[PDB]
Amino acid sequence: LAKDVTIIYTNDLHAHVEPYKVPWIADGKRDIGGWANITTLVKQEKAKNKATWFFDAGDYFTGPYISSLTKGKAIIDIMNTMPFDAVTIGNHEFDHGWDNTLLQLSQAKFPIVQGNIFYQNSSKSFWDKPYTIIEKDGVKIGVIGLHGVFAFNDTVSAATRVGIEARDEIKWLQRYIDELKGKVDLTVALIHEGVPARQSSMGGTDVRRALDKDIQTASQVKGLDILITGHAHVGTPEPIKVGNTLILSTDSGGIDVGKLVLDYKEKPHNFTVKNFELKTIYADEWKPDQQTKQVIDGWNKKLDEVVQQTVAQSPVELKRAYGESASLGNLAADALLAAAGKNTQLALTNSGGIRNEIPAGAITMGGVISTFPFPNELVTMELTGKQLRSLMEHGASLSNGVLQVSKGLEMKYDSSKPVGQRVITLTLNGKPIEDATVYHIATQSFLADGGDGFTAFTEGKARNITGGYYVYHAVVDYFKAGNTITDEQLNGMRVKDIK
Ligand SMILES: O=c1ccn([C@@H]2O[C@H](CO)[C@@H](O)[C@H]2O)c(=O)[nH]1
Ligand SMILES: [Cl-]
Ligand SMILES: [Fe+3]
Ligand SMILES: [Mn+2]
Repeated sequence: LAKDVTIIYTNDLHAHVEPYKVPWIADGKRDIGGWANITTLVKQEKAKNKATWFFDAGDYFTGPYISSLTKGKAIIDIMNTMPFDAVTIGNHEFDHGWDNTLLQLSQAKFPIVQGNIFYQNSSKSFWDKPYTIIEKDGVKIGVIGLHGVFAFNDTVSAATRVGIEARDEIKWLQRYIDELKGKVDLTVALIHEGVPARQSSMGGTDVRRALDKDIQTASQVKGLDILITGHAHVGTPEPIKVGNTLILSTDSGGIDVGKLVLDYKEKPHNFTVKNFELKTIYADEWKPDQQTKQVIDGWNKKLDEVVQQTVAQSPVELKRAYGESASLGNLAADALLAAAGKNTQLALTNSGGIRNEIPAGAITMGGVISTFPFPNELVTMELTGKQLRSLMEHGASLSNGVLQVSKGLEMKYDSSKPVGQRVITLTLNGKPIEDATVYHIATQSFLADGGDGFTAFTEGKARNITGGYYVYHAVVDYFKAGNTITDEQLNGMRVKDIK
């Protein structure tokens, strides 16, 4: 009666539907990922072994323009061609508003689980299905979907979650564990939680990211067999054992896919790990599933006319960094400053909002959208020097990366100092920022409402928001207005760790 039970999982796929280059993998010279390749991988596993499940821990939206320009519709369409047994809902599924979340995810032909997001001051749940039971070859797996409260408040834009909220994930996890006890062979939780992923062209040396939250979660509940996590984009080359729970994750974007083979016996109810592999997907090692590819191709054809348009050019690949300035952040802040105009003195934008490199050569509308994919609207406001400095300290804490800043603003911090005391110098046009002085600043609506823990933005006065005018429009308009990429945008270390 002993049975091979196989769990295959992804997380944080982020709309990377086609194979793509990653600067820190084979020096950006080898295609990785591709959802059509992942489909072949899973179909082949499911053909070999009946008791095979495919799960995803959220954040399949947001990234390459195919997601943003369709508000995620194309992503659900493509996912409908893939053999998912269950997924949960990550923060990025909310990027186009929670009404859009309901609208698009209603179209999914695979099960979606989410049991701890509620209407505020209500017992009513946001999603209809907190968990579900998926049985294959006499083996029943109960799968629970949850979002960390901290991560929900930290990374869902304020404007897209008005009137909804995540609630104590630990309380709901134990409740659902207890509700499933005696009804299933194995209990799995898909939990979207923790610190946000680093957004960087440099990979792992650019701000440490770990899975401490998930270890905490596992150690706070009893009776959970597997915790699949997403949100931090930190893969687990071996399962992390906490008590009797295995914690599993991937590096995100379809770079790798996890595969856990268990030996299971229902009679003496026991599972033991038989084999685990976190497999790097190299496009040239896989035949893409033709149906998945066809749906992707049909969507690209629809979008081509809009995205193909040339908006600029760059002599070099434009890069991003999470702990310091990089060219894409310098350009985005300069574009925001340019678009705000008038008396604006400086612009700030978040490192986590910059999602891809822009390759060298002709820059197209699609490339700009893939890099700056958020409906985050231009906001101008007045902040004191003291408030600006508090924002800089929050950035230097590296919990959510540093702010990227406009030309003229320079910030130096020391990451070896205690959080709260890391800013060394902060100057605008060579003069120190002064506590009581009032500065005219530009940013966007995600930061303006306190996104990423940047709370002092919410104290800004004389606030003005431009509806429908996003970071990517500002960037496009920057090149339309005559401006080009400058050497100081390319090499200027406006924000720098002097550790
Ligand atoms: O509207 C949004 C929502 C999220 N994010 C970014 O996405 C990261 C999570 O992947 C967050 O830390 C934040 O920087 C934005 O930039 N804008
Ligand atoms: Cl969390
Ligand atoms: Fe996330
Ligand atoms: Mn993610």
